[PDB]
Amino acid sequence: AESHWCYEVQAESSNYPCLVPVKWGGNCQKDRQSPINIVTTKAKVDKKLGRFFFSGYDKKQTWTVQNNGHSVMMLLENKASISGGGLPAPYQAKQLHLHWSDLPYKGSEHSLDGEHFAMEMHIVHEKEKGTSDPEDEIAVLAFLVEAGTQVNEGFQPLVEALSNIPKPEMSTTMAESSLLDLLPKEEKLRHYFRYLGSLTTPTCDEKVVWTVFREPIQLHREQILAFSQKLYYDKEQTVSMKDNVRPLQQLGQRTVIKS
Ligand SMILES: NCc1ccc(S(N)(=O)=O)cc1
Ligand SMILES: [Zn+2]
Repeated sequence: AESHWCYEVQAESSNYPCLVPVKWGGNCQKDRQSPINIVTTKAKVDKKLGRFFFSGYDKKQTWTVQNNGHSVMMLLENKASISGGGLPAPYQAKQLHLHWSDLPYKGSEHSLDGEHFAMEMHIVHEKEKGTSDPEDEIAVLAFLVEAGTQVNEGFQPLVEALSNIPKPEMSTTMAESSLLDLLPKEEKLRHYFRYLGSLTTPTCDEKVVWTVFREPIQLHREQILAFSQKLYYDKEQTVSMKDNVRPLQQLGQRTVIKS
């Protein structure tokens, strides 16, 4: 640890030294890492990957959202959970965050068939374990965001909040909203890809069961741009928050499956 981890854009846009992704520590240099490219036609169908059950996702709340220095993060505080989805247990929702750029063809961490989307939203959940840490301790739901001209009304509480948390360690309260307001129609979430991997920031622990849904969220270009326009990596506000994306990792001998 000669300096704090950063994204490539941070090193490029500031003179202050920081560790770019290819130099990250902890478990980041191991071999079941994320994100990956998914060749959709090569992922095998597994019949056991059934529909998800969301609990607490329809409920209107006033979520707390904060700039943690490398993303914007809603604190979910177990107020929601998931089961199904071919998962081994229910998982409790901890936080929701995003990764983005300011060009429509980049911003996502994963790629489908070599295409990056304009953003990627991660909902982070924790395993309800039994008595017998594991490979699937964390379930992250990943949604790709496609830029367009459709105004997503569901996103507007989040987008309006961004103005209030431009600097790291700032928090605010969003207007009344549900998690489903942020997602595609539930019927469209039957198609997803599944693999085992890591967290995409240090320490990059290899304890994540990944789900990447095929159906993108549609967001207006300018709702996407609001992220890089309103947020900063630093209190000095010298580097607009964008390209908070880990580069693609090698699948190696792992297998990707789909519903
Ligand atoms: N702060 C721990 C943490 C949680 C979630 C991720 S991610 N990008 O979903 O893989 C990374 C780090
Ligand atoms: Zn993430």
